[PDB]
Amino acid sequence: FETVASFDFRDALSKASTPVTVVATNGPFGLAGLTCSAVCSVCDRPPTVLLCINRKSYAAGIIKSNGVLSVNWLAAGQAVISQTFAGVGSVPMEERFADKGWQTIATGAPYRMDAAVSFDCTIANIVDVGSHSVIFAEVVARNHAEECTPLIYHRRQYATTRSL
Amino acid sequence: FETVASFDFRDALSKASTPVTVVATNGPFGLAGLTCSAVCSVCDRPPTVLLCINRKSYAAGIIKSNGVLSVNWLAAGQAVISQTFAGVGSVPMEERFADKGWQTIATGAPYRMDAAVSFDCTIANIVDVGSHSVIFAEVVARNHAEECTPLIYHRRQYATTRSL
Ligand SMILES: Cc1cc2nc3c(=O)[nH]c(=O)nc-3n(C[C@H](O)[C@@H](O)[C@@H](O)COP(=O)(O)OP(=O)(O)OC[C@H]3O[C@@H](n4cnc5c(N)ncnc54)[C@H](O)[C@@H]3O)c2cc1C
Ligand SMILES: Cc1cc2nc3c(=O)[nH]c(=O)nc-3n(C[C@H](O)[C@H](O)[C@H](O)COP(=O)(O)OP(=O)(O)OC[C@@H]3O[C@H](n4cnc5c(N)ncnc54)[C@H](O)[C@@H]3O)c2cc1C
Ligand SMILES: NC(=O)c1ccc[n+]([C@@H]2O[C@H](COP(=O)([O-])OP(=O)(O)OC[C@H]3O[C@@H](n4cnc5c(N)ncnc54)[C@H](O)[C@@H]3O)[C@@H](O)[C@@H]2O)c1
Ligand SMILES: NC(=O)c1ccc[n+]([C@H]2O[C@H](COP(=O)([O-])OP(=O)(O)OC[C@H]3O[C@@H](n4cnc5c(N)ncnc54)[C@H](O)[C@@H]3O)[C@@H](O)C2O)c1
Repeated sequence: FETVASFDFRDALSKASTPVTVVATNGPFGLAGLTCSAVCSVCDRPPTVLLCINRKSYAAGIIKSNGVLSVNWLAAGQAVISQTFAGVGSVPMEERFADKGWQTIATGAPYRMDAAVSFDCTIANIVDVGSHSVIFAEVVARNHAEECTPLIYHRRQYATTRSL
Repeated sequence: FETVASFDFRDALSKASTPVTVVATNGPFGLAGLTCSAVCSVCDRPPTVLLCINRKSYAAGIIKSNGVLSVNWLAAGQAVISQTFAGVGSVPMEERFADKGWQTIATGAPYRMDAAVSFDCTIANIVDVGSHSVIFAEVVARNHAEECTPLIYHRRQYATTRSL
């Protein structure tokens, strides 16, 4: 079989819906983070998530060298955080974390305490596939947030959820 | 660092949102499918997605031996399909594909033609983590899909999107 055109793969996926997260890290290689929707739960023992991130991202090599990361699922009111971490405004990495709502829990990675969900993690496995590194991380702590109406991304813009 | 309790991990994840897909297959080993939310896009060259499925399931066994599969991102009106393929109502595996919206495209896997996105795929690699196989699949065809607001899962209920 021949694979579909890269153009067709991306266009088709624009019609899917995803949550929006920020993946962040800190440690001796410095502070970095980026907006990521290619994230999912893998297994619950040991508890493990994965995230796929373009090796061309400035955050990629810093995350992999720090060895720890957080995954922060954003709430519907947090689209400006998603924009910041996607490179809009070109905010310097460190500056992205200036707001007091970013703290640490266990690893030293920045955790967004009012995200719908925030997992603090250590990297367990990295598999490089095409342009991206698929990073498997084990979850060592989490936040305890009240508001969790989701920020969603769909056909190239933000959305949230509705009943039905 | 100690990893969080399994119960605590599933708990937090209920507060995150996901898309809802059906993963299906057919071939020399038979017809099978199940509902899968742990799916994501990996890279666009070669166009590759991944999905995480428990190795204990009837469907996992057949998918892996057929070597081909489709991933079908469901639309907002299709919660009944998601329920069927999660085992709600105990519909026998092979009776699950009655509906005519299921057609063949390239590999012989059944593709849901009215799904928001339907990818027909060949398995490229499998990474085992805990109880799950993370299956990497290369996309060799797609449904050229009519417009569709997607099915989302959040807080143990189905939902769809709206605007901010
Ligand atoms: C909804 C959504 C979902 C997304 N999902 C994903 C995904 O799952 N995976 C993925 O890989 N991408 C994803 N992206 C893309 C991603 O967020 C970013 O890589 C992309 O947005 C590009 O980032 P950037 O413009 O910050 O460029 P980058 O070049 O990666 O980073 C720029 C930043 O690095 C910093 N920096 C760069 N160079 C230097 C230097 N020489 N010295 C000091 N600091 C420097 C700076 O402080 C600057 O602001 C997603 C984007 C959106 C909007
Ligand atoms: C919205 C939604 C999203 C879903 N997403 C996924 C997904 O991304 N991936 C996926 O694999 N399933 C997913 N499921 C589950 C899937 O659809 C089926 O429901 C699967 O065949 C479960 O059927 P069953 O519960 O009757 O298990 P069974 O009929 O009993 O099959 C065997 C059982 O699974 C077992 N088992 C279940 N969970 C674990 C575990 N975490 N570790 C070890 N053993 C386990 C046991 O080993 C036991 O024998 C999802 C379901 C819904 C409703
Ligand atoms: N990615 C998955 O394997 C997944 C996702 C949702 C539900 N299921 C399944 O749920 C069952 C029972 O009900 P429930 O309480 O989990 O619905 P639930 O929505 O209440 O459980 C919460 C969350 O756990 C996450 N997850 C990651 N690995 C998981 C795992 N091994 N088991 C359960 N969740 C996992 C999911 O994203 C899910 O939404 C199953 O027998 C089953 O196979 C599995
Ligand atoms: N997985 C990723 O790397 C990923 C995911 C989303 C967006 N992006 C990127 O998205 C931008 C805008 O995204 P968009 O949805 O608005 O429009 P888009 O038409 O460029 O992409 C549409 C969808 O295709 C998928 N996708 C796009 N590029 C991919 C890649 N290189 N590898 C794997 N999947 C990919 C994603 O699911 C994305 O949402 C960028 O400038 C950018 O680098 C990358």
